[PDB]
Amino acid sequence: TQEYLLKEIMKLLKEQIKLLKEQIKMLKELEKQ
Amino acid sequence: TQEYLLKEIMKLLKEQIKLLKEQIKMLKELEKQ
Amino acid sequence: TQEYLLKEIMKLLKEQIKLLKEQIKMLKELEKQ
Amino acid sequence: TQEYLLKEIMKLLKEQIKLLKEQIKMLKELEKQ
Amino acid sequence: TQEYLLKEIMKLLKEQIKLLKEQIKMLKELEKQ
Repeated sequence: TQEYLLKEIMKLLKEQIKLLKEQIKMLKELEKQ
Repeated sequence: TQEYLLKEIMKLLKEQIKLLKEQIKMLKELEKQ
Repeated sequence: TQEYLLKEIMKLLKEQIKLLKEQIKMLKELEKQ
Repeated sequence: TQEYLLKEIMKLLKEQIKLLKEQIKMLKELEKQ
Repeated sequence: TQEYLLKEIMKLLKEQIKLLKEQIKMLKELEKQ
């Protein structure tokens, strides 16, 4: 069960990484303005 | 208890993800401007 | 020890959440401008 | 080793906290402009 | 297996930190504007 949960945590962390990348992309758009 | 706590950690990560999404929404509002 | 450290981790994640909420509030201030 | 690795994870979380505080300071600088 | 997953989690956290640093770099660029 701990392995299962640690893998679930890894998925959540990956989701956060994806969101952070999206923020960066938005910041880039703001810089272009 | 360790499984229980890992599940509590997952809940917190989910909150953070929700908050990251809200940041993105706000950045999009800034970009409109 | 593991229970103790997982609870410490939960404390750090709650601090992060707090900070993310503060970031959202600052983005709303920028939006007002 | 489990204790050691959870402590390493805490160090990384603290580094994230430090960075989030830095972002907040920056947003405050943007708010002044 | 658990040690391996904790290490994989550490790699994700490091990646988040790298992204957070990129965000700060972008904010500094915005501050120059």
